[PDB]
Amino acid sequence: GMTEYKLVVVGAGGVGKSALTIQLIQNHFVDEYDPTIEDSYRKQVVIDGETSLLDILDTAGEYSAMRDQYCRTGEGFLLVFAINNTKSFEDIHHYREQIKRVKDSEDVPMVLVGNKSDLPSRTVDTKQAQDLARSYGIPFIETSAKTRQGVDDAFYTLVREIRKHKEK
Ligand SMILES: Nc1nc2c(ncn2[C@@H]2O[C@H](COP(=O)(O)OP(=O)(O)O)[C@@H](O)[C@H]2O)c(=O)[nH]1
Ligand SMILES: *SCCCNC(=O)c1cnn(-c2ccc(OC)cc2)c1C(F)(F)F
Ligand SMILES: [Mg+2]
Repeated sequence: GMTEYKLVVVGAGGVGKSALTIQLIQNHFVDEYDPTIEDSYRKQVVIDGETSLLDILDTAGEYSAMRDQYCRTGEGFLLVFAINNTKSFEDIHHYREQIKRVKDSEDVPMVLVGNKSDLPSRTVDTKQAQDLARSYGIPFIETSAKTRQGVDDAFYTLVREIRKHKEK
């Protein structure tokens, strides 16, 4: 059989939300994608042997109508920052707090994603990010949309978090 999952990719503009999404759906790094495009994209993958239809909202900086739909009904959220942009890391909590204010339950599947791991000019270190993730009770995954490192882990881990929540 199959299962469908509604995922929402959030975070500051310029962190690589579109690049991560396009790696997952098209299997390559697209380095120029209009920063203002906010849209949903469907992709079928196989996760732990199960056909999984992912319905992914890639959010822009600006806020489209779909955004409220997917905030309301979204089953899991990728909180994305870039490891070379401290401001994007500091923005994470605003997004997490808003998701929590919208939802009824406090147990909302989320993964913290630190993107652009290929760049040498790091300003947020993995210890800082793991400490934030631990304070939220969620996984931290380091990614490079450019090389694909960690990208599949980030999305598949989020699906696994959703599955755990659905079992309750
Ligand atoms: N080096 C590197 N550049 C990236 C990575 N992900 C995104 N970019 C670049 O970062 C900028 C913003 O990416 P984009 O996908 O448009 O971010 P969004 O605004 O979060 O959707 C673009 O210039 C991308 O080429 C990455 O993992 N590594
Ligand atoms: S699914 C819920 C998320 C959708 N996006 C927002 O709600 C949003 C848009 N802008 N912000 C935001 C950014 C920075 C800030 O302080 C510097 C406050 C708000 C958000 C929010 F973070 F609230 F989610
Ligand atoms: Mg984008």
